[PDB]
Amino acid sequence: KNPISPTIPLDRDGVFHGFLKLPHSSAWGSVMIPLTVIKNGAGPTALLTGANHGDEYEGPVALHELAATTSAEDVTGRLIIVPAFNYPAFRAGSNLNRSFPGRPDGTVTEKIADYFQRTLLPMADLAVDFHSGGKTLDFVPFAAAHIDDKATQAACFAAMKAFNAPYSVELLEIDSAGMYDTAVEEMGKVLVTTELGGGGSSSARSNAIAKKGLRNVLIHAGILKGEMQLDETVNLTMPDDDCFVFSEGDGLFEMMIDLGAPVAKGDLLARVWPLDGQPPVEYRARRAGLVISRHFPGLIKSGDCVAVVGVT
Repeated sequence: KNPISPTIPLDRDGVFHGFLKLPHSSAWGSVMIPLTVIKNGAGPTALLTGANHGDEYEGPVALHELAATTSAEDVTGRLIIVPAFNYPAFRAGSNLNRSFPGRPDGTVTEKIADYFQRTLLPMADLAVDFHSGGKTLDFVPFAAAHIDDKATQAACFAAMKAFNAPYSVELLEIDSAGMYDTAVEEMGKVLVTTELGGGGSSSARSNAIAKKGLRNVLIHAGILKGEMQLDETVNLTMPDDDCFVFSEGDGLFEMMIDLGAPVAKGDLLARVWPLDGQPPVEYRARRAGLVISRHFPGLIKSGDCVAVVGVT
């Protein structure tokens, strides 16, 4: 019933670069989601999606590289690579993430979600969903697993530990309704998500974390050939709303602590300087742990998250 058709085969051996197309129609147009499929021999299937927003780049870079530099002989199984997952542009730098599960006779965004929900996701054994902070937030580079209700948690935790980013976060929040990550979690699939930076930029460190983590997870999954890279990692949890500090006003934003630095309950996280003589507003940690996220831009607004602290 769903009118989305790939310009390539999903089922044949080789390297294939194409699109998902729905004419949305004197057709006056179509939307095209770029995708690469690499299948060879026998094995599981990885569904890799780059970014839900246009200001995240670690994901899009790693997936562009993987899609361009991986041959069929390297794969045992199948990779479905969607470097850009941000409606409507579907290009890095340029609402689909609340339209799940969607419907075949619906919005353009619900037709796309219905395709991922009822065609792509069921045939996937592993999902890797790259995020990054975007323009507003900057994170320490971490991979995250969702342990739930189910028994797949040991499989997700294992995929995250294979990723082996410098930080490993355990989230037992099941994400809000309509999101893609919620669809994977609630289908019981193995899902690893990331936050590999932010600020609308990507360094060679964070790019390298993404490429290594991608290869590790695909090798661990038995899809890619090779030897894994394992470095140190710090395991973190966000168990309480006391991990989050929100700004109550606007001003010039002065962060006082290192991203990644230790912080005790009561320490000063940031100052907000008023732009109309008065002293600055102070924002202090409500729990001890590590600063894992911070407001990135120089100005901050009421309601913005000042910083996030991860425990142990």
